[PDB]
Amino acid sequence: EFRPLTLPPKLSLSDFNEFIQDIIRIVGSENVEVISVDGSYMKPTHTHDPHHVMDQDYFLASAIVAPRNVADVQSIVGLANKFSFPLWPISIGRNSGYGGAAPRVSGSVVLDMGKNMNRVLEVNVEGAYCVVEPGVTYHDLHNYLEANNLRDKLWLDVPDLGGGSVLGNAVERGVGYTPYGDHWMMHSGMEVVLANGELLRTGMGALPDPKRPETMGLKPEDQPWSKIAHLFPYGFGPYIDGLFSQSNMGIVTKIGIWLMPNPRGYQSYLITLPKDGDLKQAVDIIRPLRLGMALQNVPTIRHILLDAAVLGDKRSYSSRTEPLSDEELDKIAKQLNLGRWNFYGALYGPEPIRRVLWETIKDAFSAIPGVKFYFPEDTPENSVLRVRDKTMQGIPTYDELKWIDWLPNGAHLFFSPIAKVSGEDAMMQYAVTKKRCQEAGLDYIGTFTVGMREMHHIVCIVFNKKDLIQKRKVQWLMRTLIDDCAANGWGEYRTHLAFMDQIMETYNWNNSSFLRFNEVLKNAVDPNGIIAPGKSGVWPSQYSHVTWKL
Amino acid sequence: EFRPLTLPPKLSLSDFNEFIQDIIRIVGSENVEVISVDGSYMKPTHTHDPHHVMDQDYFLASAIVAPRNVADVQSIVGLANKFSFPLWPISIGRNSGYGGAAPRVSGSVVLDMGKNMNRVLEVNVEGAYCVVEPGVTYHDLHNYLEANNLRDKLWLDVPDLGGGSVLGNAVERGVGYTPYGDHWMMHSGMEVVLANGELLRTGMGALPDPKRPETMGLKPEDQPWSKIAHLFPYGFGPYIDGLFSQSNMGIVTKIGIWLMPNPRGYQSYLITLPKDGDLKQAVDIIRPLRLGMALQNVPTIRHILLDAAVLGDKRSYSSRTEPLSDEELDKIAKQLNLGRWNFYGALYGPEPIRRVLWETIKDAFSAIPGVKFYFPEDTPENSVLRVRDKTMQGIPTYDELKWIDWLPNGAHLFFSPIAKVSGEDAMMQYAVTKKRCQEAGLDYIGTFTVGMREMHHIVCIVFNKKDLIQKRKVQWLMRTLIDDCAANGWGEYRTHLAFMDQIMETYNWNNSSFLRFNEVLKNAVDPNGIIAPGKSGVWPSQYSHVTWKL
Ligand SMILES: *Cc1cc2c(cc1C)nc1c(=O)[nH]c(=O)nc-1n2C[C@H](O)[C@H](O)[C@H](O)COP(=O)(O)OP(=O)(O)OC[C@H]1O[C@@H](n2cnc3c(N)ncnc32)[C@H](O)[C@@H]1O
Ligand SMILES: *Cc1cc2c(cc1C)nc1c(=O)[nH]c(=O)nc-1n2C[C@H](O)[C@H](O)[C@H](O)COP(=O)(O)OP(=O)(O)OC[C@H]1O[C@@H](n2cnc3c(N)ncnc32)[C@H](O)[C@@H]1O
Repeated sequence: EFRPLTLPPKLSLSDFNEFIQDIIRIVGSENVEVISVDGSYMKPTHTHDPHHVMDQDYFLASAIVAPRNVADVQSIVGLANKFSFPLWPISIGRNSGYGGAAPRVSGSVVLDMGKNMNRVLEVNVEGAYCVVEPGVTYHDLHNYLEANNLRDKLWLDVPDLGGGSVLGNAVERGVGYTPYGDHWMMHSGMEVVLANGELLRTGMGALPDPKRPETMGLKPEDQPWSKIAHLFPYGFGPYIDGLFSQSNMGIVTKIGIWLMPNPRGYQSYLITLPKDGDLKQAVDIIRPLRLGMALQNVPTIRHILLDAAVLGDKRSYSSRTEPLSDEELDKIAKQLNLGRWNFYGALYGPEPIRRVLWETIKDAFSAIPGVKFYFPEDTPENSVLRVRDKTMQGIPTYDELKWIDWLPNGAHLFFSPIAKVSGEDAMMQYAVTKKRCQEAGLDYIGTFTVGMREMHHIVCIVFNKKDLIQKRKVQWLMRTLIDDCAANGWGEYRTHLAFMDQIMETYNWNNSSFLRFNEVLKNAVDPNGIIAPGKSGVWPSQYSHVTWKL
Repeated sequence: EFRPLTLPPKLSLSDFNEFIQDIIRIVGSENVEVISVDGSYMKPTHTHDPHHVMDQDYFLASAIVAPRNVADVQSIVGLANKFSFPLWPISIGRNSGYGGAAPRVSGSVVLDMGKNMNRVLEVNVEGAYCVVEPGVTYHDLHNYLEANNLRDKLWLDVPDLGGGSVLGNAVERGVGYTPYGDHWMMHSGMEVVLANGELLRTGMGALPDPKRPETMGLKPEDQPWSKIAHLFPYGFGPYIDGLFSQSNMGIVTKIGIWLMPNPRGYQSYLITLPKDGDLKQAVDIIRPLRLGMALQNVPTIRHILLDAAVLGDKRSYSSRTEPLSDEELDKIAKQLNLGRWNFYGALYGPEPIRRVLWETIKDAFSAIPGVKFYFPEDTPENSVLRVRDKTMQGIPTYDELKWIDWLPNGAHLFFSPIAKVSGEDAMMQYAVTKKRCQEAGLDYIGTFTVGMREMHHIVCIVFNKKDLIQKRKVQWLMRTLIDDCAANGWGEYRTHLAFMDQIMETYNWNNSSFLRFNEVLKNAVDPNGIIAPGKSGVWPSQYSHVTWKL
């Protein structure tokens, strides 16, 4: 196809068609589309940001390309170094709240790694891990398990939805909610195509499997892995693995993730917390439970509006256009038998042990006035505890999608600072956020999710994507909240295309020593900057900062 | 001082003198010794390899230098860049059986980081962490916790001995024996002097502590960290920390290590395994128990000669020159009250739960006939268990040095493959190791240390460092094992100065794509090639491969 709306920097129309006619010859026309529509979560777009805060077409691909397999990725990489052509690798492109499939640089080719690169490559019961291609969704992998009666043996650990890419999520360093919720920390042995085109495997993945007749003549891509490949991440040497999470250093083609054995008993729970103010003592209490492992998973602390928004949109509680007052929030709490904060978690293992831990956790929380404890059976059909009772055991679900529709054209954008596991710090941070949402006309919505020693605080910004005045207010909200949080010792863990540069500029200790170091490595491996220029605000040297930053 | 024993490559004598005059001028003449002696473990040699498998003076320093503070590191680096003078950064130098403090490239300035950079910088109780400089040992920190009453609230994690660097050990990805035994994974927020001289902190170390009056005009090195610095490793962006473990990518000046809160309950134990081949069902029993937090820490499976060696030299069990037969080990077993294999563990937490786990564990090893269960109290006062009763509760000893004296002028060399947590694989690794050991005329000595999904097989080669015939036999044994294990799908996790090249040549999947990518990164951040040339087989372009490899 001949004429995209946007060409990549320094590229000509003739060169673009050669590239595209070229690419078609490899992957066949059915896997190539030139752009000359927001889509849904169940069928994501691949051209731009579906939950746009900037114009609908601010981050826009010149085309999408689905490689059939690894060779194609190498084949594509080579043409991009030929023509000097931004690539933007995705697995599924469900990164809503963070850009979705959109490419940081417009005119980039969107590499839809998920469409054909699809296979649950392994599920090893004794080693209690799996191996996975870009397109294996949580749900997918969930299904794979049931078709082979393995659900009786190995559990998944899932994010708040079913559709993300197991490995896509994992290199974004995302988070689920069983003991295996640190997703990045559960990988071992990844395969990568480099900016140069050469195929790499990490850690023990570098120790090749010994030779035998059955595997002779196999192109690298298709070779099996040695025994320890997905068991021990470290390998030998400089441990480069992290170089591929939240960076633009390779295109990940496969990853191994550790899976949890059926623990032999499971029980989830909802402790409700009556006052807004109860955040402080609640978090304080959490600290030792977490740190001494009364708290087994990533439990979460939910603001009333999140749960509520899962239950019905805003027009369903008040035809107010402005934020909900501190009093209506009490009404809605009491309406749904919920607290002003709500604590969700679970218990793993045999009856005898669950009991002791749950009693400890029951005891500790009883210090908070008005606390109430609920198992899943104690709640209405539609409850969040019921939904989460499946999440904390690795069942994929989609009920939590609705909180997006809090507003007539709901789109979410995540502002994601980290917080000490201390009440004082949590209150200070929340206060900063709440003040600011308020100035912007927005309901404050958020979870804190509980790290061992930190807390991911996900301010869930929902806005109406057809409202210009609001979008702008969202853009003023985010930018403001970044600076505020930095002026108080708080960086964010993960962001959106439009915020990557500012956020990085927040991590500027010693005159931006971290970024500089990062640029050096980036130019070294990517001589012609063709891989995802601009991710995490890391720019190859041919991308002028003045021209390309926000 | 004027005329050294070995000069670094390509450097004139004149140059060495203007160089070391400059370093004497910066650090004072008492922080510079020029070489023109083996010592022991407690006054560790800084010049060479105390457990030499090669000639004593093979791996040798030209000078040792002891920087007083961070800025001397910056000046020594600027100068080494100026002169093209390789540096060997050490922390304490107790890396015995991996080279000790010897430089890989003879002629280097050994950089004694630990002599003066020494402070326990912080101990944070609610965050449950510490920051540490290179010169803090395991003992050092332990005395810091005792003289501040902190043993009550926080526990350490120690290897077999107490002299090792907390930070040194950690960047080696070394292993200890509580739930916090994966030393490197417990790190967060590290300081590094880059090869070009610039100071860098990683993770949320890159988030600057917000300006306040008391910290104004402080040299960057002396500055506080922001609050999440040492609670969440990831920060934002590509996750670069692992580029500074088992790499030559920089000199580490500060590291945060997580500390485990007092659990509220403790108890070690020993399970004795009568037959040599009982290793097989043991590992098989440990598998599901490790993966399921009945086994919370890192327990060890010890060979009978490992404990025998702690209680008396070889000359005291046999007057034989050849290795011990099967029967004479059964003899030394029934003697000491031990098995052929011995499993050392510990339960952590409040009694109710300890109780239950321990019944599961006892009950699981009972499928092995002749099994026997001991608490520390049930054993001889000089027992290994009473030594490990301390190691698995954060208390250092020095008792385990005794096994190095299994032969006359004792020296150890570690062969450290990784195995599956399966008895089949473990037997197979054992039988492959046992075969070659006999050929070399050496007794087999070892432990498997039980990672979650992996086992570190530490083959404890002891040899007479004053026996030319046998040291050669050991070199042969080493080089053959590496190869044998590789042909069997096993790689080593860490090794000695003389075997770095071979082991890395072992990880040659897809024509050494791992090394090549590593080399690219090295030449990028270290143009002149001065930080630790040759570490892990990663050579800068100025070091010919033909000239330097082994
Ligand atoms: C809308 C929303 C989002 C959400 C959530 C709840 C709602 C209602 N709850 C989340 C939570 O539980 N935990 C979490 O980590 N994220 C949560 N989100 C956000 C989002 O839905 C999920 O994280 C989702 O998993 C992310 O989408 P996906 O997994 O599909 O990832 P992607 O869209 O394909 O791409 C993310 C980035 O990853 C990098 N990437 C992906 N593939 C490659 C390859 N192989 N090579 C190099 N880089 C790759 C890209 O940078 C990409 O943009
Ligand atoms: C003989 C012995 C050794 C031993 C052991 C039992 C016996 C009887 N059991 C161990 C175990 O339980 N677990 C373990 O990790 N090690 C065990 N050892 C081996 C060794 O003695 C110890 O691990 C020891 O703690 C290591 O020595 P040390 O801590 O003093 O480290 P180092 O000599 O200073 O240097 C180690 C390597 O790391 C790099 N390094 C060190 N500092 C820096 C800085 N600051 N910057 C960059 N790199 C650094 C160097 O490359 C050096 O080679």
